[PDB]
Amino acid sequence: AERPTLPIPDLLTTDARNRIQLTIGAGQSTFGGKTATTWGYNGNLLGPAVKLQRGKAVTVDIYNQLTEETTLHWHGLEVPGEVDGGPQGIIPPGGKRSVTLNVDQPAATCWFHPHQHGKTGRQVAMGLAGLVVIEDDEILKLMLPKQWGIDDVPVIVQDKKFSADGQIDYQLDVMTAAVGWFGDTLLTNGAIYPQHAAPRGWLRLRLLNGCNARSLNFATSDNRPLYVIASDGGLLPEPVKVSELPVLMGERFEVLVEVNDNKPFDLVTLPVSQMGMAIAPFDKPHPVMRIQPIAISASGALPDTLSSLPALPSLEGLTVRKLQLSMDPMLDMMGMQMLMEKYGDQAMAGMDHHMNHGGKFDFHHANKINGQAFDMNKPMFAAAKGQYERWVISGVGDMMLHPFHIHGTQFRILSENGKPPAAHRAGWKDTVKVEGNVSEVLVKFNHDAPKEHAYMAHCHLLEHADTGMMLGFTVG
Ligand SMILES: [Cu+2]
Ligand SMILES: [Cu+2]
Ligand SMILES: [Cu+2]
Ligand SMILES: [Cu+2]
Ligand SMILES: [O-]
Repeated sequence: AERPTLPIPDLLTTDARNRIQLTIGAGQSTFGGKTATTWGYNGNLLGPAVKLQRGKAVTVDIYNQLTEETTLHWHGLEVPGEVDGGPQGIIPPGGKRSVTLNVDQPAATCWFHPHQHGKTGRQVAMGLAGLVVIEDDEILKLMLPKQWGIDDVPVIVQDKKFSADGQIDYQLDVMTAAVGWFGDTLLTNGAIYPQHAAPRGWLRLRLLNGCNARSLNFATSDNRPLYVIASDGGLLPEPVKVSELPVLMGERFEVLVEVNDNKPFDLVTLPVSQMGMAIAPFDKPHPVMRIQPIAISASGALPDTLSSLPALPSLEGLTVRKLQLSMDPMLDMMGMQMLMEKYGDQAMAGMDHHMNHGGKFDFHHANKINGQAFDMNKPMFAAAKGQYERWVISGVGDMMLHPFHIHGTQFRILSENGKPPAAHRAGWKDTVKVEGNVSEVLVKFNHDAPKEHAYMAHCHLLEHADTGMMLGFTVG
């Protein structure tokens, strides 16, 4: 059998009333010939790409046709807390919520997904994620590849595992609370190892790591380079040529790759040094999708310059906030034990050389920031509006991977886990690596968030956030 074609999310724009309609619902999908109940936006699985324009307002009508509560968060969008869709943004089952997004940030690929309190991992694992394509005047002048689904394609990469009956096998338990939910099956826009037919010249890939817990590292099967043009929050100042591209959970990068006649190649993910993530088939390079060259010329350019990246300011005088991430030692030890018992030494490949005691020892609140498991009723602090702050985020005390994400902003990384950031990570980011060390970011919030609709800051290893590694904060 031939490989399925890469599914392409519909690129959705507003109607005459200026509205975009999103319906959240359950249906069936097929994986390896076996049906599974899945959830999607405007469909059975995953979701559309919502197209937004800087300086224009759109209204999104969100219909929850699930039988449980959910929320819809716009990861990477700089919007007020009231429309941010964090855990306080509840949409009742069978209900509708509408939000107006006043887009005011540069062109970027953002995304959206649920933020249901303590259930975000499950709801994403079930299928809910969509994309946001923000454009502005600046990006269109660059004449990058721009034909959606032809030479400009989104690539949402996710793992799942399935039970013998074919259903998605999700659990939030002591093991996954420590190391995350991960699986053995890799999906690319929902499909297993699809092919994408691309014209000769430049191919633009908008890469999203949509895994709950698995970090990825993209490369090509024949070692042709990737030219990074954009990060979470938009364009880099100029392209950055890489041979491999690590992507943390929830991160986006846009890359250009050359397509030449008669030479198909795969986009692959390389084994990572993260606990549990190098179990077969992920102990070796793993194909993500096959690029099939078409002998028709592609019109897109890779310009020498993309955008202007403003200078980092002086750091003296700016508020410094400490965010200490932590995991309960016993539940970290127990989750790791369970992982080692199940998979053996392979669960640490590539790394460096039973009774009820009550609610105090519950793994559901074992993960914390500044000694507190997330309390939705108590924002931990009030950040300044329109002022640069230096946020210092520490994972000293455990060796788990914490891609730390801050709502309401695109920031600049000053130190990523104890080193200056790589060039392609030095632009606009909404995620920073924290793993047994300390990161520092320079952040500014341009919009208000009240106690009732607070911004979140949390680990994007979703099972950590669901078991307490999140805080709320207000702005204004
Ligand atoms: Cu997110
Ligand atoms: Cu977010
Ligand atoms: Cu974490
Ligand atoms: Cu979030
Ligand atoms: O998030």
